[PDB]
Amino acid sequence: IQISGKGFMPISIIEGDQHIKVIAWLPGVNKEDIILNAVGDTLEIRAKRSPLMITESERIIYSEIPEEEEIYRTIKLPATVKEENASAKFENGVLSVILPKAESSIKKGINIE
Amino acid sequence: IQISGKGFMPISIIEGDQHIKVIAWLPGVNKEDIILNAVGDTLEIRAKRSPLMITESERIIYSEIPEEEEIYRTIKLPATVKEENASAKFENGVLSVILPKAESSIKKGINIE
Amino acid sequence: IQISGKGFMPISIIEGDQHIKVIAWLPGVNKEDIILNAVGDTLEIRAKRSPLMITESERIIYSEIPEEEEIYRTIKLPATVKEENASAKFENGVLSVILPKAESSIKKGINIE
Amino acid sequence: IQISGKGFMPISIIEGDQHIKVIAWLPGVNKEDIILNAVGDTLEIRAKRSPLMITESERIIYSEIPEEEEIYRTIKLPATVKEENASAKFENGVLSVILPKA
Amino acid sequence: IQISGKGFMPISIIEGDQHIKVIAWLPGVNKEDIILNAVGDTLEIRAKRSPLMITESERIIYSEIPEEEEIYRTIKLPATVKEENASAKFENGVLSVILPKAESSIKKGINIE
Amino acid sequence: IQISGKGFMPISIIEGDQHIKVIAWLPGVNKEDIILNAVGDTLEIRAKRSPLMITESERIIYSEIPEEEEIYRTIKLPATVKEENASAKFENGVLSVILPKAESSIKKGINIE
Repeated sequence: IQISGKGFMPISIIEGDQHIKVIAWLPGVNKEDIILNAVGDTLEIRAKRSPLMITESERIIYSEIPEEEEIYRTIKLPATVKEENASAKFENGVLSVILPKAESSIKKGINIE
Repeated sequence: IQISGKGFMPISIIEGDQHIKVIAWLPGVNKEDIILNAVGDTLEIRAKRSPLMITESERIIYSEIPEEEEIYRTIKLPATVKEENASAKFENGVLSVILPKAESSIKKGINIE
Repeated sequence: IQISGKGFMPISIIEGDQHIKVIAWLPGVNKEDIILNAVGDTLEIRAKRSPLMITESERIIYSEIPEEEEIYRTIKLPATVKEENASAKFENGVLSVILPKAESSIKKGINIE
Repeated sequence: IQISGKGFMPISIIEGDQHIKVIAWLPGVNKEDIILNAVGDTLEIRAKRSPLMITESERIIYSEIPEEEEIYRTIKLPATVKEENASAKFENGVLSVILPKA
Repeated sequence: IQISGKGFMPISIIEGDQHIKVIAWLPGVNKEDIILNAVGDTLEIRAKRSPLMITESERIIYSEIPEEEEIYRTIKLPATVKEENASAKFENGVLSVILPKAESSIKKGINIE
Repeated sequence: IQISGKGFMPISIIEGDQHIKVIAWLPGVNKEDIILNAVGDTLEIRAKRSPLMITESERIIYSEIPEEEEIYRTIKLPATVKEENASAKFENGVLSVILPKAESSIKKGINIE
């Protein structure tokens, strides 16, 4: 597999026998500012959060949180997933996207003596 | 100032003339599993998120997200704030706490004599 | 991608999400002296040039124009494309081919609002 | 002879006993977007290839072809030619020009 | 080829003219705790050994045997095999897998002229 | 291309427009001790030469020739070859095998506008 993008964005890939549950923390991002796309065995994520606005009377004295907004990731899945039958959920800034496996190896397996 | 605690939890301190706005990303943490306590000129927040549950049929293959649950911080504010008149907002795993500065903490402008 | 072609290659690869396009210059080559072959995600091109000759009566000052009696290209496309839906156009010594993406690279991603 | 201009435009000057046939590959340029001028013993070829414009949905991922539009040359012929009795041919982006010697 | 998994599990790949015999040591593993899944030109083994049970009076003073239970591998076969017509044997903690080669994988003989 | 094997066995690949004549010095190898097998776009030849026997009165004092007998080379040709129409020649310890290219001989044709 290969990951590509820009911006701090940890992701967790949970493979299954019928899907590949993927988790990714996206705090501060609205529900609509997420353009999610996918096809075959590759995932295309798009996201963006508004900048840290401050009033003229306010002032930033110490902040370790990044500031860049445009952030995305492009993962190349090993097998194909049914994008048409896929779903996703975004709660508490946590994007949980399900990728049902497509014409995957049936992995029927072999009988062992 | 001095920050102390455990885990991963970036925080941004936005000082103001009448209040101290603070931002902290708490993704995957339930709104109820957040203990907000403070008094005088010190802040302490304790948060915890449920473990990444996976079905027995599932299996993790690649996850960069940390796993430790119990995480908190202990910020030592420079001046005094009005905790009784404070507020907090937890949206998209983004805790926005407002700490109005105390009346005695504001710069007593005696002007020229 | 990887491309080896002995003939001069002033070539382009114009990726279109609805359908991929490709533009290269073969001035002086006839429409019949071109063999277009494509399948899956690979392109095979075979053309000619007929190198210039100098008459004994003529006193050719020089010949800056370079050409190979037999030119060729072998491009490995990144994604699949419909060989049957491909459309070749050879005008002004320029072969402008449009190889639609396999299934028009329509893709499919969740909205999550 | 002397060649002067801009861009990439190989030219082949085929001299003869009664004419000076010249060849020049001009792919992508239209037959009308070629201003051919000549007089005495000097040549001037002014051309321009349309830009590699793409639709808003399209995108360029790999193209070694140049991008400049306006291109021309200025060949100083050795002897005099009959510009009034000159002609040219533009087929397959190949501008085949003939100049009967004076 | 590439092998990937976790734990201790030596494997030996025995190529043949009509099959790809593979050997694998799974000591201490029951016959039922082995899900052997093969399709096309790949292999996977889902194994797990029970924990070393000890009586309350017993104590472990020296053991070089690993402790982790979850163990598996992912072998990438060079050619394709007929998994539907494949077999395997597991005797004395030795997994003997029989992988008949596919019709397209068999190499044709050439007589030396 | 990719060469793989064991021992010392220089090989020279002579590609052609209709075949890929290959040369390989196999001194001391009998004509019968040559296993020629190929299919698609790959070649494998297993050769072996008996050890230099010596009489009890003889003695080896200096020999830079290797000793291992089983030697072979598995080459992955860049294109497909018609193994059914292959030929081989072994003269002066030089195995010359002419393999007619299958893809090159078959060729392809598509309409262009």
